[PDB]
This record gives sequence, structure tokens and C-alpha cells, in this order.
Amino acid sequence: TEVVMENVTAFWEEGGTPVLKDINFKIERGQLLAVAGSTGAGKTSLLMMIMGELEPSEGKIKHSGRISFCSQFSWIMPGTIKENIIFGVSYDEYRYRSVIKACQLEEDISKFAEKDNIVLGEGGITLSGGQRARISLARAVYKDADLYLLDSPFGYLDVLTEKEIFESCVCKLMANKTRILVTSKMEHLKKADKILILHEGSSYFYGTFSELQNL
Ligand SMILES: Nc1ccn([C@H]2C[C@H](O)[C@@H](COP(=O)(O)OP(=O)(O)OP(=O)(O)O)O2)c(=O)n1
Ligand SMILES: [Mg+2]
Repeated sequence: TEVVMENVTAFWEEGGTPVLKDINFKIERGQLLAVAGSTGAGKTSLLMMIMGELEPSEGKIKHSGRISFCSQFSWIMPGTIKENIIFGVSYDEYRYRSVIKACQLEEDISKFAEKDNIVLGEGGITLSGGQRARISLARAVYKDADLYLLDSPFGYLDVLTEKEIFESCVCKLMANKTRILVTSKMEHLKKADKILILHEGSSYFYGTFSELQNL
């Protein structure tokens, strides 16, 4: 067992309304959990609890080891595209190239004369939203970790590109890794080992895509 929430309730403000209410799930090592729900349902807050930024008022949580987190808000720091993806982690060509490919960034990088040394975040190149999202995803996926928290990482991508990168990066490249992906898309829920749909803090549904189809 890699991540567990048991009867978890939590509050961002003392005596407010709970941001998560009696949440339950388990992820085995190497599995994919899809977390879905409308805006404000508590999805990012659930990731924050796993990262220790939010403590439960009721219930138990299990998770061990290092986390790589991909924010739903993409970001770039001043430096090359290679520096932004590596982001202080030791460099390996094969690992770097495999992440770039899985995130469809090889196409973008090949078009620049400076290739992977193109400078970002310093007033020169202004990236598209989708480029910034794929760079942010690549940064999180390059980091070696026991648990990957990917919070709606496909911002600004058209539905086919999102599908292709979900398959190449989240399903294939990351096949052996424990993953929590905040996402609403049907194919992602169908491919996940477990799905958790949140609504206003509560568990709207928890189970498999097949179980939901059975209903
Ligand atoms: N430091 C914080 C963070 C969030 N909230 C509130 C805001 C929401 O009403 C509720 C859930 O916030 P989330 O960020 O967890 O919501 P989602 O991630 O599910 O929404 P979205 O899809 O818009 O990202 O908690 C708060 O009071 N204090
Ligand atoms: Mg969020």
C-alpha cells in the first residue's frame, strides 16, 4: 500500500466548512488514481494534505517517500528550457530526452537555433500556455520520486494532444510509478486503477470506471 486516506475530514480555517469530508481511498505502489470534480471540490486540497500542507481533523493518512508535484498553474523560472526541466536535479541525457519526447517538447525545441539552451523567463521567448504546461509537466516527471501528484497538468492543450501526452507520459513513461492525476477526462478515468470524484469536499464516487459503468 502506497497512499491511503481513511475517513479524512479537513478544514482550511478553524470552525469553517470542511474542505474535505470523510474521504476514503487506497493506491497500491505503481497505480494511478484519477481525482475528478468541479471547481472548489477539494482536489488540490487533497494533494496538499498528502504534501503535509493541510492536516486532517478526522481520519488517517498514509504516504511515504519523496513527492514530485505539478501545480495546475504552470510556471517558468529564468534559465534555459533544459535548466527549467532539470530544475536542480542531476542531469542525464537519456532520462531528459525521454521526458522531452513523452511531453512532445522535442518538436518545440528542434525549431530553435539554440535548441535546449533557448532561454526562458528573461524577456526573450514568450511561451504559449500549452508550452508552459508541458514544460511544467516535464519538470515534475523528470524529478525522481516515489509519488507523483499531477494537478490538472494539461492546461491549454487541445483534446488530442492531451490524450497523446496522457498516454505517452502518464501511462507509458510513468508506468511503474505511483501517480495521482487530477483530471476530469473520461479516458483518464477509464485508464486509472481507481477514480475519486469529489463534490464540495465529499466523495461523490469512489471505485473503478467499470463499477461506475455497472451503475
Ligand atoms: N489555502 C486555501 C486553499 C483553498 N481554500 C478553499 C477554497 C475552496 O472552496 C476549497 C477547495 O479548494 P481547492 O483548491 O482544493 O479546489 P479544487 O482544486 O478542487 O478546484 P479547481 O478545480 O478550481 O482547481 O478550499 C481555502 O479556504 N484556503
Ligand atoms: Mg485545484
